[PDB]
Amino acid sequence: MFKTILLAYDGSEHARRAAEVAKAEAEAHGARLIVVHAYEPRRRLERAEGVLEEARALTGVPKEDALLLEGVPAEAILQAARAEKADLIVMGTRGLGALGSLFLGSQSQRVVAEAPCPVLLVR
Amino acid sequence: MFKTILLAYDGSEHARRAAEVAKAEAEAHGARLIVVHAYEPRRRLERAEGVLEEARALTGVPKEDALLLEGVPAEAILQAARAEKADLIVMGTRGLGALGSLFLGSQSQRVVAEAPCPVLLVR
Amino acid sequence: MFKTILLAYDGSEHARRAAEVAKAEAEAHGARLIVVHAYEPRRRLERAEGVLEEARALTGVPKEDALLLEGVPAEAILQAARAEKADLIVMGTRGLGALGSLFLGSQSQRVVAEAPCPVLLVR
Amino acid sequence: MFKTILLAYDGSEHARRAAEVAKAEAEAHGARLIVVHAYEPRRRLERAEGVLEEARALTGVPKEDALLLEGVPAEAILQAARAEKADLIVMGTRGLGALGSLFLGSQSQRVVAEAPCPVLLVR
Ligand SMILES: Nc1ncnc2c1ncn2[C@@H]1O[C@H](COP(=O)(O)OP(=O)(O)OP(=O)(O)O)[C@@H](O)[C@H]1O
Ligand SMILES: Nc1ncnc2c1ncn2[C@@H]1O[C@H](COP(=O)(O)OP(=O)(O)OP(=O)(O)O)[C@@H](O)[C@H]1O
Ligand SMILES: Nc1ncnc2c1ncn2[C@@H]1O[C@H](COP(=O)(O)OP(=O)(O)OP(=O)(O)O)[C@@H](O)[C@H]1O
Ligand SMILES: Nc1ncnc2c1ncn2[C@@H]1O[C@H](COP(=O)(O)OP(=O)(O)OP(=O)(O)O)[C@@H](O)[C@H]1O
Ligand SMILES: [Mg+2]
Ligand SMILES: [Mg+2]
Ligand SMILES: [Mg+2]
Ligand SMILES: [Mg+2]
Ligand SMILES: [Mg+2]
Ligand SMILES: [Mg+2]
Repeated sequence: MFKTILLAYDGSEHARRAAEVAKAEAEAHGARLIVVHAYEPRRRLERAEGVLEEARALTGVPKEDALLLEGVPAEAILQAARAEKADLIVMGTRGLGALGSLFLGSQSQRVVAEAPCPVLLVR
Repeated sequence: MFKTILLAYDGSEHARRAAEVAKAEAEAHGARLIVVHAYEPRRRLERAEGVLEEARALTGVPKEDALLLEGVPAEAILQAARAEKADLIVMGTRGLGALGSLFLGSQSQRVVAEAPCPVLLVR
Repeated sequence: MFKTILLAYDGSEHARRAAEVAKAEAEAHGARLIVVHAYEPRRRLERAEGVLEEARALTGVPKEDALLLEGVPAEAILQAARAEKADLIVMGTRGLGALGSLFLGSQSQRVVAEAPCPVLLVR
Repeated sequence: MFKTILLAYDGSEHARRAAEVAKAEAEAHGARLIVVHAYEPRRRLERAEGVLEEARALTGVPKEDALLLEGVPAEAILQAARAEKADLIVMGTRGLGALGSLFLGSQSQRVVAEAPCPVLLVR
């Protein structure tokens, strides 16, 4: 079923929970896990690589499976999921931008609206 | 992690895909799977029990684990998930009411907004 | 600008507020106001005509401007708005189905996603 | 009804349409119109004041009625709407960040979810 799982990580507490869920799902399904962190339109790259290092720490994936991407997060996630033929995307319901006002974060709404596979939302 | 999984089933093609995902997740995690179908505010009960029989067929769960509920679907799902201490809710992104116009069905939006655990959305 | 306004009415308290806003907007803009109420897939027709009579009471529109429609509410609203060349749709943020759980009701989400003109959301 | 209208402007084509609608609504209702532009967490201030100058150009409001705010746009808009006792908020359905993937932009979703008054969404 799930041979390749993609974790979208933003370093938020929701995303740290998602990382634990993604690691467990990969272990249960005998799947390859890829973690991605997008940085938006250097210092930005430094901070971003730090966030991605934490996702790699929490999930244990190899270096070629931890990717820094650029752009609107959801667009970057979807591109990587298509490129890596992900069978599941795991991401938080909300992130760093949460105010409790949206029903689901804007990047998770975008991914759920265009996802090429199931999406596991972690609160 | 996932010791109890709840599948919300409406008999839609999205929900039949979700049933396959839910069965696989239960097998992978060694989890107890519960399937629920809500009927809205008899003939209604007959049709509803038929839909639930199909969810039971597709997942193989025992009778006490296939439940007919009443009410706004999402409210019924959430009540059952709390009562059964579900660790994962699996449901389709859309259902019988799909027009392609919503970003996610209204029952899946409600469940994601108030879920007591992660939600796996199956397209 | 706004020569034709369409009010979507479901008889909810939000829709009664919307009716007052729609009447005021029509008066301010010198616009023709149409009110519509959709009934879903007789007794159903009786109840529906009652709800529409109340919208007509609250807005003062003539009979040919108060319409009963059938179908998924949002689809019916959008069809009428295109047919009547509405320049503004006025409707509540929520309705009879409100649980406080959605960010906006499912019929208002559908109309905002496909509207042929601006939409005035009344809380 | 509408004695004070607030226009949320981001300089997008949707927001230029919204500015025209807001100006017409203020003229029709004999209302005071306030325009606001939020800049996010200098050059940023320069660009932001330029965007706000365009909103002032398009609507004709006086200087004390054209405001630069800081923060998550929707939070800034809502704060200003409460402070100015707005009776209507006018804003686009989408903005500079549009990919066509969301049902409504994330700032418009936030404002509609917490608005202290009706919200007129301009496509
Ligand atoms: N830059 C990013 N890189 C990778 N994943 C991201 C990124 N941003 C968000 N995500 C994923 O999306 C999930 C949901 O967060 P999202 O950004 O949608 O909501 P938010 O930050 O609460 O609100 P906003 O819509 O203002 O961003 C995060 O938990 C994470 O899994
Ligand atoms: N009556 C129900 N009982 C159990 N699960 C349901 C029920 N209705 C919906 N669901 C679950 O919700 C999922 C998403 O469907 P949802 O009903 O949210 O969208 P829709 O039918 O496309 O639109 P609408 O918001 O008009 O119902 C379905 O695939 C199913 O998993
Ligand atoms: N049958 C209908 N006919 C005309 N307008 C309707 C109808 N149903 C809803 N509306 C319009 O949509 C507005 C928002 O209500 P909506 O039905 O979207 O939300 P809800 O009833 O709170 O939730 P649900 O998504 O469960 O219906 C109502 O205030 C009304 O203006
Ligand atoms: N910085 C801002 N200042 C004032 N109004 C804004 C600002 N950003 C957005 N808006 C208002 O919100 C409307 C809708 O745009 P919104 O920012 O919600 O969607 P988007 O830019 O398409 O997507 P994203 O959710 O990625 O921002 C804009 O047309 C404008 O009226
Ligand atoms: Mg975010
Ligand atoms: Mg449905
Ligand atoms: Mg309703
Ligand atoms: Mg419904
Ligand atoms: Mg924007
Ligand atoms: Mg954003």
